[PDB]
Amino acid sequence: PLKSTKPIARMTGHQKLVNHVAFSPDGRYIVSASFDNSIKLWDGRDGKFISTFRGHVASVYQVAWSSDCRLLVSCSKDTTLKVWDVRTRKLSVDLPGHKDEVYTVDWSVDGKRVCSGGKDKMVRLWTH
RNA sequence: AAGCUCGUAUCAGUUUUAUGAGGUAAAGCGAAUGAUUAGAGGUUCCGGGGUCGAAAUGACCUUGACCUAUUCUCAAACUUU
Repeated sequence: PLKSTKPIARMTGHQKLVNHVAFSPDGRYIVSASFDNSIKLWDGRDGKFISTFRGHVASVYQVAWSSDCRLLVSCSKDTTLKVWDVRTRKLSVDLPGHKDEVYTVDWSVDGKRVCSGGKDKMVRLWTH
């Protein structure tokens, strides 16, 4: 917006709705959570399509990036949280535990913990 | 309208006894019908067509069907039961 009204690019490719989009803290890359059972990676500057993170069986509600800017955590309908190493684009860790859907995810400023909450109503905090 | 043959002689707009018959409710498309959905990324002697080497399995694209990786799981009135 500062540079211009024209959009840099339009990013198409998702099968279903984009519920949430997030730039990394450095702003280099974007991971976006989509309903299509994938969270998609895009180059933040140009808007080009890097790849799909398949692994989710169901809609992905939100994404939140780590303070360290290496990873993104998502919470999905499939009732798991997935931390993905974005750089490698490989699934770093799958963290099951919720009985029901996980609506919200957040990654702490210090980087130490990830918090989650959702349909199950219980908070689960995850640590290194 | 016009006849024949008989007698304790034909039953019931109201009440109890639930044995048969049926194709309206449910389900499926994994051998029957339909609105069996919507995309991207590859591989080319020789699946089928051009340009450029007199040539030799010298090399490089585009335009249609697949595979791998996803989504929906097909309206109650099509049929049978």
